Amino acid sequence: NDYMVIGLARIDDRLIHGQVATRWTKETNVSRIIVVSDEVAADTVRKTLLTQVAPPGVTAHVVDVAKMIRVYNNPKYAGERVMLLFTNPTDVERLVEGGVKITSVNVGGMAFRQGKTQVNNAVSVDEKDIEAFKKLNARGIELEVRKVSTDPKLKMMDLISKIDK
Repeated sequence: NDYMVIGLARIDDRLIHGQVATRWTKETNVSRIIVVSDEVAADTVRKTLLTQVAPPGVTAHVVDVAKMIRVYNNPKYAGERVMLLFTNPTDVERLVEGGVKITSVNVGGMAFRQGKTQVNNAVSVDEKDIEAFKKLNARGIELEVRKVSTDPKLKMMDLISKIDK
């Protein structure tokens, strides 16, 4: 707990897109952004582009779930405010199981796909994504769905309760 401070946890299969990362970085007062994804970490070309387009004064990093747990286990970032970028809530539950502390998770956006159910204008969930959200809620973790901080916040459970029931 007296280690890194999670300023915010945003889920988005697009990582950085539009001014979403720019606006959220200034509002979240974040000077560091870490991306957790094994598929992206295996793409050296995408990593170069994300690192070369990192907002001014903001550093973007790319690590895998196993390495992210070790970076957090280093008090070198104690107090430091870092934003976590995920592509699926499954990777969030894995960090929690490793003893990572998360008080709330924010759903930024999820590319829709066949076989999935649309819960929001750009948020899709599969039976696997829903299962991860229910476990986080069972742990007392808050789940909020919102595209921009200027948009009304909706509860992930409420959206899934009107679909799943």
